[PDB]
Amino acid sequence: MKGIIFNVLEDMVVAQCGMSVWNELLEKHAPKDRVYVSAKSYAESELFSIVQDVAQRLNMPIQDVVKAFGQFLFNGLASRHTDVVDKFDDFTSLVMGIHDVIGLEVNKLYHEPSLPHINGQLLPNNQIALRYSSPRRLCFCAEGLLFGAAQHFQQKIQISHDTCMHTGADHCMLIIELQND
Ligand code: HEM
Repeated sequence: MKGIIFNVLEDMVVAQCGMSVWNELLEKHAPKDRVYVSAKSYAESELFSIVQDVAQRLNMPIQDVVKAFGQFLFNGLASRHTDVVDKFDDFTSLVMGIHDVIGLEVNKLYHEPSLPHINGQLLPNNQIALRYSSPRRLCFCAEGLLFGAAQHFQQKIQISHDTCMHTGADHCMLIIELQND
């Protein structure tokens, strides 16, 4: 438990460095007294430092770790909001439906303010254009999630994240393409 985001990640660390390290950087950073749930607040702001700590332990760049957590995050989630997934018959529908159906669905589950700005579209050459913009700059995760989704549905895609606010552009551009286009 403890934050759905931190929950899936907690498990991932239990597999890599183990629960012992998870508690070491957590108790050092996050509170040992305060306990959250897979439905309570989940300030990602703290995550960044967490994915960095563990990254220092795996001796991997923070960008490669966060990316991974994104993939894992889609997996475990498909278990939580599974009913919400069984609404989409394919990877594509999910990409053009993200904020729309999934977001809408989330709102029904809980109040919540507003989800990041996400816009998807379909292309003729079996491609899907996805636009992701958020001040959290968690874009790296975005890719991880998308890549994971496809895999779940036995699909092999490629995401070209050329435009990235990291530069200062209007937003992030994630071009997707289906294998054997
Ligand atoms: C491939 C599909 C999905 C994509 C591409 C996606 C992408 C993202 C991204 C990148 C963020 C914003 C992080 C940020 O701006 O800091 C996010 C947050 C979130 N997503 Fe998804 N998501 C997907 C599916 C879902 C699913 C499985 C659920 C619904 C059950 C969901 C639940 C959430 C929640 C609750 C947050 C946290 C919001 C917050 O803490 O501010 N997403 N997602």
